[PDB]
Amino acid sequence: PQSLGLNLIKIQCHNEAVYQYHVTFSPSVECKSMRFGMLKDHQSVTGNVTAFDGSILYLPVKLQQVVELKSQRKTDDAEISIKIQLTKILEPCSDLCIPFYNVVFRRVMKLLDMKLVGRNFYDPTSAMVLQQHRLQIWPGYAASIRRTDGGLFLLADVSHKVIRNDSVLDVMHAIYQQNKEHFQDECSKLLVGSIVITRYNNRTYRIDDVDWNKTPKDSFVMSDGKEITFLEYYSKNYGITVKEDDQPLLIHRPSERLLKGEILLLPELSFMTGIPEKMKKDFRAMKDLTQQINLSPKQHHGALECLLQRISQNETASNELTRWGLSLHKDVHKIEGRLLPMERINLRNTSFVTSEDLNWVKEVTRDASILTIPMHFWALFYPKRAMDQARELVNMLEKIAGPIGMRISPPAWVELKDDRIETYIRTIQSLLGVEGKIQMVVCIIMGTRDDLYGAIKKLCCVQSPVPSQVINVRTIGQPTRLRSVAQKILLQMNCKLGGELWGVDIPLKQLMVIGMDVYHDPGMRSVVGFVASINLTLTKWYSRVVFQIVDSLKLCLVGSLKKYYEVNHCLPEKIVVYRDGVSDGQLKTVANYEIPQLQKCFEAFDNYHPKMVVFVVQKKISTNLYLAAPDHFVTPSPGTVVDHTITSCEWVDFYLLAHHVRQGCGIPTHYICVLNTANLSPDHMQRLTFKLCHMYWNWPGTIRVPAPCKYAHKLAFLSGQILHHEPAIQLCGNLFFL
RNA sequence: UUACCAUCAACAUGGAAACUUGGCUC
RNA sequence: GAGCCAAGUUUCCAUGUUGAUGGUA
Ligand SMILES: [Mn+2]
Repeated sequence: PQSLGLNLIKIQCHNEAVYQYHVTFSPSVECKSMRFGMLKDHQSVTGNVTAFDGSILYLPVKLQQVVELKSQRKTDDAEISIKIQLTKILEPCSDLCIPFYNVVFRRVMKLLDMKLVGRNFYDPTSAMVLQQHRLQIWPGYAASIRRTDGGLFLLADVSHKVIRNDSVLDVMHAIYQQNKEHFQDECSKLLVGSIVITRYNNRTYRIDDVDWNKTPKDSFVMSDGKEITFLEYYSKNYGITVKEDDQPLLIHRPSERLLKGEILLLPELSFMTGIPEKMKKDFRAMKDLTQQINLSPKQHHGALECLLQRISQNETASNELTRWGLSLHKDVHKIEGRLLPMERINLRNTSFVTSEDLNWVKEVTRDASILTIPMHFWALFYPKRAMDQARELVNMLEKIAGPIGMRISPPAWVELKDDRIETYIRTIQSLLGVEGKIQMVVCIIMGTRDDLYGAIKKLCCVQSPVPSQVINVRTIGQPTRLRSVAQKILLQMNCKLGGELWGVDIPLKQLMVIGMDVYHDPGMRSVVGFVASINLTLTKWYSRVVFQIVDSLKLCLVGSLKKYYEVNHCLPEKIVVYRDGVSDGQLKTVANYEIPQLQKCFEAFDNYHPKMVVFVVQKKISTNLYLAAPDHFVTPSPGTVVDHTITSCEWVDFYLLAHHVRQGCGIPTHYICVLNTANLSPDHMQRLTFKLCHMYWNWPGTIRVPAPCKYAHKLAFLSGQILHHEPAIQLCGNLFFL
């Protein structure tokens, strides 16, 4: 196993006797802080300890059903009436009590002089300020109380908040200091697209438009029905005095249709959130940023321990915790994971087991691949700017062709007179028109060019179906960084040409491993990519996408079963399904609706009635793991499984760290088995997941997700932004999308 | 677009609970 | 009074994607 530390962060044991009230303010105050001040002033009637969210409140004592209080606003001496209802009891301290738990612990963070930014709390006393880009990088913790199989935990990981130490108003002031002619247009271009955050209610808004005619001295109407000015609004509610009465106003017109009336924002107390573009190019600034932000497991655990010491040091936060019956542990939680054995990577004439690094970038380019096709009559499309460089590749391509036992002829020498996209398209079309037996088509470009990749995959997956390869000069012009890159280039070449690269021994007989990916960037239509194994060694993968109603994946399953029929000759046995991640709260929509809708598609086939295991694969995980080495906390070894205590209560799931981590702490991947009709054991199912983590052929090593999952992700990525079309059926038997 | 991995920044979606609004039904 | 549906607000979150900067081959 692995004696890791941390896992889900320390146990936070709680208490009972909560009561849920809905405080109505007449007139309604729109400020959380001043409403909290009124309900702390009224502690004679509402009791010593209150948990207030802004509109919904929690007390440890049962009041009466209707409570009317006469409070005074601390700004204009406005006599307002507080209307305390009595809604819920919340006796058993179930999942219903979790938002109240997060409310009291968020105030526990708040009165430690930690600012609330986004969903997290950050410490300004730990300031790391860069005056070169006038910003502060000040750290904090992303705290949230959750419930898992081990019980009630508080998850907090080290989040660093990039606060530009200059308001949005100060940003336009600085721009006006720089440019005083076209200040408005460039300020609008900078602000639109990246958000601002209002710090009086920590709320983030996208700058849809900026109104320079609108002024805070002008008056607007609330949703309640009162005509008030912005100086008056902020002064009576939030207590903010507007310094400069000539600001613009930021409008955040929301998405779809009151809801979509408008939202108006003041630049004075809204701040920028993003990394400056001047900071990105600066090598020393980014060196400081990624030396102080990618914390080691030692530094991450030390920051969490410093948070624990700060909480135990301040008497007010601890007093709040015990007066609400909460308690934080002395240190973080300690359980043990499990290290899976390394899997033997198989080639033609030999196979090798792997060491702790789980990388085979040098163990591959000594032995021949299991099936490489006789690569002949291929072409190389290059421009003259990479001329000599490109010639070198061809030479070392032969110097790699021998080691991996793959026969390569001198290709076509095709020139690209210009780097235009349609020039590439027409020269590949001319090459395919002249000779119809061209196997592979490879182009070379300058810089990250997404539209060239789009049209190359357009032509080589839709119009004229041929395997293709795209090469960039950002890396290929490096002398010492060339051999290990050309190795992976030739491996991808053999992969997309239909030749089977390295395999892993799959211990399950006659299975159809399926991965799907629902790609929806907004714009473009949502597309489900679908990759299904059609062999016993799982080396060739059938592919198909659909365009969406998401339950109707149409003929994907029956086409996969038809090609498995045509290849394996009337012996289908098993189906293993790997779906993309969905919010918890979309697991039932996946579980009890979509799967016993696609399981009825098997009736189209002649009385099959198969087995089926459906996963939900969740990748972005804010839970961190550190190995508790006898000196300190180090990076966990690849192949680590946490199948308990940090997983969901309702379902069967596990977290797998299946990759080499050199920077910071790794992200384990969450796999939730929503269907297990084939009666897979957890050990066999996660070993199959790790086996497919080995199976990804575009990286000579293991990855965090299974190979069909990343195959479907690349395929749906293609059909979303790179194709906008179903791929041609000729290439669907190959891994053309790598 | 040779890849993989970290960490920041950001959007969209969904769940749950209160309140409000509008509809049907005892 | 009372059950259900739809939408919005406020709290809590959850997941996916995007861009960026690094590390390594
Ligand atoms: Mn995906």
